Amino acid sequence: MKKRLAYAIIQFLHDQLRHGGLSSDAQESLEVAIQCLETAFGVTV
Amino acid sequence: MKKRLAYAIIQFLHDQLRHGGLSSDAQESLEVAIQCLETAFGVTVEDSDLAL
Ligand SMILES: [Cl-]
Repeated sequence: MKKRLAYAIIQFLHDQLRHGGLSSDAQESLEVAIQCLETAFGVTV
Repeated sequence: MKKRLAYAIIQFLHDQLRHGGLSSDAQESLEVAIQCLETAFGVTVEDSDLAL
């Protein structure tokens, strides 16, 4: 498992929610993706 | 998010699903995360019929 790269991506995606200015529909899917990724890689932000 | 980066990210995740040594639970979560990112960022890698 490439844990550090996955963790970097998880941090980046969290930031997209807070500073990324995405659309509502993209935000809904992204929120789900982040929850799933934290389970997949065993690391949270 | 830049489309090029989104694509690279999803490709990395697909590779982790096949080679990351994740638990069964983690693999399922990863498969769903892929669906979600494809929808969120408007690019496809795995293209599952399951993606909503
Ligand atoms: Cl496959």
